[PDB]
Amino acid sequence: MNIFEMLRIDEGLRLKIYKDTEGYYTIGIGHLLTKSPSLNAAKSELDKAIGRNTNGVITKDEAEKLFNQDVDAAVRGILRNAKLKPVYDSLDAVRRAAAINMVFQMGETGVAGFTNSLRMLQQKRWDEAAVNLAKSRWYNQTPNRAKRVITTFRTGTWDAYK
Ligand SMILES: [Ar]
Ligand SMILES: [Ar]
Ligand SMILES: [Ar]
Ligand SMILES: [Cl-]
Ligand SMILES: [Cl-]
Repeated sequence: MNIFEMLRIDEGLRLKIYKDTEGYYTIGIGHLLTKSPSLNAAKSELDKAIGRNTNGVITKDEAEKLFNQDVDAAVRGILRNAKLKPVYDSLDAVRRAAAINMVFQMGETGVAGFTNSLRMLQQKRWDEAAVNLAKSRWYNQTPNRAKRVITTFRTGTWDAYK
């Protein structure tokens, strides 16, 4: 298992514009297109993203390409964030994939706000971090996914995904 297969499991794959768990227009493997309620706006950002008139539908390859760019951007965002980088650098490989997943889902900014959990992670206090991480809107809104990521930080193994 790896970051890609993990996020492919948490996100699914949809080839037509859809709304995500928050009601926002998305496509592919969790590629958010826009926070705007306008379908046209969403279709416009899609065409710009792909480089053609897609009419709201893309192929599997195009979806995978967007996903690769998104995973890459997520990692780079972590490495550029002064609050996240040190945490991430202290982690083992499995736990780093858990940190990437969160950032992918909620943004760098979002993640940078779990101050207390970040410090527990940095300190390798797994169980405590896990309890703190669950005290969040993130966990109350998407609890099955949050539990998989949390267990991943807790144990350092992929069992939640097997
Ligand atoms: Ar992190
Ligand atoms: Ar994180
Ligand atoms: Ar975190
Ligand atoms: Cl893009
Ligand atoms: Cl969920």
